[PDB]
Amino acid sequence: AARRRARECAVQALYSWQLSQNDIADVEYQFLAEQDVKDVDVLYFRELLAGVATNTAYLDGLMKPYLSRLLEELGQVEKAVLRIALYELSKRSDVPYKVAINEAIELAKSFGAEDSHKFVNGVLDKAAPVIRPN
RNA sequence: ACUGCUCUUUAACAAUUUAUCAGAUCUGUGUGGGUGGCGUGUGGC
Repeated sequence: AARRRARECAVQALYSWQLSQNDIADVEYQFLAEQDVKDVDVLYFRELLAGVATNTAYLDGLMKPYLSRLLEELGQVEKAVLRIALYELSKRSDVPYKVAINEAIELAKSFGAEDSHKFVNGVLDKAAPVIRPN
């Protein structure tokens, strides 16, 4: 509940920067000093903000075609949760396929449009050939 | 050291009972506008 609830708090900073176009350092400083968030472990916050590496844009380019909803109309909350759900095993692979998938779908279940997690899980079929440690 | 192991492919609708044949006017800035109340005292006649 310390590394688990970590991601459901850094998705906030991710979306925040995405709307603000600031630096990730700015948004992380403001998020931490904004509310004392202990559901995230500080180092896992550091890892999730390192989850703004260029490869993240890359995991947007791979799963681009087989998206049941187009890129230039997807919700920013969906953009962030998608980046995280694909990055869970881009390099980190802290937990295997099912664990990280369920993590992304549930700990971000309370942010979508009542159905978004369905289609993000459905696009996760295109996530298979890059999430190899099944 | 010893919770976590895919939930399966982005919204799921309101308007609704006679009656219809759709069926004259865009003027101002002519003109003025832009000491006193009371008390008391003093005198006078």
